[PDB]
Amino acid sequence: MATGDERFYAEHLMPTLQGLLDPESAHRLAVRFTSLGLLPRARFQDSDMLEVRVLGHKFRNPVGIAAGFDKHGEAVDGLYKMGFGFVEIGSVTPKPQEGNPRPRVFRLPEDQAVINRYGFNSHGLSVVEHRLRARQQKQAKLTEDGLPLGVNLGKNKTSVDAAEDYAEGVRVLGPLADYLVVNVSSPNTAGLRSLQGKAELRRLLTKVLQERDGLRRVHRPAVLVKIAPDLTSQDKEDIASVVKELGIDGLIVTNTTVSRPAGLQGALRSETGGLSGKPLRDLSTQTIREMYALTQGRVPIIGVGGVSSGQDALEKIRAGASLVQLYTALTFWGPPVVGKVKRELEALLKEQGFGGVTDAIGADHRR
Ligand SMILES: Cc1cc2nc3c(=O)[nH]c(=O)nc-3n(C[C@H](O)[C@H](O)[C@H](O)COP(=O)(O)O)c2cc1C
Ligand SMILES: CC(C)=CCC/C(C)=C/CC/C(C)=C/Cc1c(O)c2ccccc2oc1=O
Ligand SMILES: O=C(O)c1cc(=O)[nH]c(=O)[nH]1
Repeated sequence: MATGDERFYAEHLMPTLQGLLDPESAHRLAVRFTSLGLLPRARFQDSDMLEVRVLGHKFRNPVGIAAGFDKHGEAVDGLYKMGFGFVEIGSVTPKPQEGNPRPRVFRLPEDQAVINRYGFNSHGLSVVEHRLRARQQKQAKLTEDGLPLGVNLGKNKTSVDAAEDYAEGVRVLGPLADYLVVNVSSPNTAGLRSLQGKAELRRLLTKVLQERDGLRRVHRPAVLVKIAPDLTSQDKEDIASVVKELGIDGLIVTNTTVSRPAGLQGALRSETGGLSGKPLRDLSTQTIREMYALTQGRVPIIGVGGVSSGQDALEKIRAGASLVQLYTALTFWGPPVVGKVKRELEALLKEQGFGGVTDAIGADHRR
């Protein structure tokens, strides 16, 4: 019966509507429909096995919506209604900006992948601040109930001082967030990924952390850094070193890839931008695995990239992720994928002898 509307969405509704609508229009409609609560509430009730305690919070389940789906904080409540254990909004830039010219998003259905080059289209900090303020106390209760909120920060295209952009984000949205993400891994703003370099990252994160530490206790979020899947071994070593040196609270692993893996079939494979979905999956999992080992398992990781099944989620958890996110799978399978991942993950945890998600975190490293 759950499998179910899964089949209807996956085999008929989503393919048909994707046939009618370009991906950007489709995404806007999805955000709209989700924000209005037009989707029926998720039948799957989260078992205690799926609960995770990390980043100073309880997470009712470990499956979140990745940044980029709700860039401007318009659909947070509808996303919880869809069954996500946590919601991340953004990336948000300090000033509003339009992003790159169209077209800028492409489906690769034969690869179960997407390529995007949005370039941080953002309503800006002020608009998002007011949107989150309008439901701040509702979010306080949701968080207390095991449904935390993350806010992902970006920087403006024309900004001279990257660190000041991130600092402003901490000041404006830090007080409304359970965790903040310093997104230094978008492939679609020139020079951004260079902020992952050791010296630049250290300077940037020192400032971010100083700003965060200046917030009142009740409004003091955890700070995570979101990294690329395309880093050298040296880059990864350096990130791990800075993270430990500064006491960064966690990592989001990974953003989209600028690589184009051998075997892509989609007609649009050579479009510029970040690739997401299935071709990113194991590249992301391996990056999680490496970051977990480099941080001695002491630094919480949110694993993201190509998750569309319980198996995909559990592989990332066993590689070292405390939580996972998805986006691209939602675009192909629709809302039922959320319950699907959770049900399959629970079943696999039981089959592999885990008491719950927490027991599985980093399990591959202890074999
Ligand atoms: C259309 C689109 C827009 C995105 N926008 C953002 C963003 O603004 N900030 C960010 O940190 N990641 C962004 N991402 C990356 C996702 O958060 C995620 O890291 C990546 O897509 C891998 O997950 P997936 O394979 O489940 O989509 C975006 C991805 C897509 C497909
Ligand atoms: C939240 C969700 C996936 C569906 C909500 C309800 C609804 C009526 C969706 C209708 C149409 C549709 C084409 C959604 C898929 C979709 C994309 O194809 C898409 C492609 C690239 C990047 C982001 C995208 O966002 C989407 O939601
Ligand atoms: O806005 C975008 O282009 C974007 C940002 C980001 O962090 N990742 C991505 O794939 N796209």
